[PDB]
Amino acid sequence: QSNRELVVDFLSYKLSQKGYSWSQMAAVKQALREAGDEFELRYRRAFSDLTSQLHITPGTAYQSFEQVVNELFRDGVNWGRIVAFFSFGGALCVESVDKEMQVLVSRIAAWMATYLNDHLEPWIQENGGWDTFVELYG
Amino acid sequence: MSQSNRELVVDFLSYKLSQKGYSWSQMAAVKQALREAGDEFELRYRRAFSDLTSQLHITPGTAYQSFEQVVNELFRDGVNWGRIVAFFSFGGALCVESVDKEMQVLVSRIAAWMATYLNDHLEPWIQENGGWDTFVELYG
Ligand SMILES: CN(C)CC[C@H](CSc1ccccc1)Nc1ccc(S(=O)(=O)NC(=O)c2ccc(N3CCN(Cc4cccc(-c5ccccc5)c4)CC3)cc2)cc1[N+](=O)[O-]
Ligand SMILES: CN(C)CC[C@H](CSc1ccccc1)Nc1ccc(S(=O)(=O)NC(=O)c2ccc(N3CCN(Cc4cccc(-c5ccccc5)c4)CC3)cc2)cc1[N+](=O)[O-]
Ligand SMILES: [Cl-]
Repeated sequence: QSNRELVVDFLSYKLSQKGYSWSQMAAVKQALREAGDEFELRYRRAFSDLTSQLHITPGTAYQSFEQVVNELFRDGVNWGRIVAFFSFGGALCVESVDKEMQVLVSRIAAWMATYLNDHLEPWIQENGGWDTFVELYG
Repeated sequence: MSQSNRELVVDFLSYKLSQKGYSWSQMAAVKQALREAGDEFELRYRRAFSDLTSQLHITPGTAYQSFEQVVNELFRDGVNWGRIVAFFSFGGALCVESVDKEMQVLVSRIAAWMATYLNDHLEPWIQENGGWDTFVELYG
């Protein structure tokens, strides 16, 4: 419940500041958050290109999110392209709130979970899983 | 495994929104305001915080009664948001000390002590002072 989630969240944070972690799941979350910030800093110019090639409206269809993201994996999966996929989704959500349509955020989140579980999870499983991501780029 | 992936999506998106001054949900907004409050506390009161972190010696045997005895001291004169933040900072420093000393099992014990102390001793004041929602208003 509420108080428990607050405790876990705060402790995960304080631990992460010293390079430690609350749980394997927290370690994955924190590593992904961190890889995203670093991706966005290292590829700032390119980040812009990817995010200005999709305007989200309440009209845009999933199949169209899918074909943009497909362009990103035009070279097949690696961990960095997966991080880029998360950053792309994140930038979509931010633009949606900028444009006063935070109601789109939950749809984008569903789209991301769909793409992840359909296309990407089978690769992730084959490549050591998220725990392996943490070992490499955590 | 897709529940995991879903959780990951939400976590990442909550993070990116928070960086632009937005929030995934109210609970996410409290989470961020409390993290940031703890950072600012530890910065503004670093000397008292630092001394406290050099004075930490816990063992796998330490009991919840002892922890409750220590934070009772923090709250002797009353509860306020500030001391609640200090309580969280305290817990975090305990966990970091436990891991420093390779006592991983103490980490989940401490979490439960904190939740127990919050639910039992702090929740009434929190509810009577406007809920975490009011914390976010004041210090978010
Ligand atoms: C701990 N710290 C100090 C170090 C962390 C370290 C660096 S921080 C980072 C994070 C993510 C990616 C890259 C770097 N971490 C890291 C390092 C390496 C890998 S990795 O080796 O696995 N990957 C890459 O190095 C890599 C992956 C993707 C990259 N971009 C950059 C450009 N962007 C443009 C783009 C947009 C749209 C379409 C196309 C397109 C269309 C059609 C055809 C082709 C392309 C192209 C596409 C994706 C660029 C590099 C993965 C990770 N990591 O996961 O953390
Ligand atoms: C948004 N931004 C830009 C500004 C946010 C602003 C400042 S940032 C902050 C955060 C927390 C506390 C104080 C300041 N925010 C804020 C401001 C005011 C309040 S307030 O008016 O309500 N309160 C206090 O001002 C206040 C409360 C308690 C204070 N001290 C300092 C003395 N110190 C002794 C100590 C130190 C360390 C550990 C223990 C300890 C721990 C466990 C066991 C035994 C001992 C004991 C603990 C208690 C000191 C000040 C609460 C909050 N706020 O919630 O954010
Ligand atoms: Cl103690």
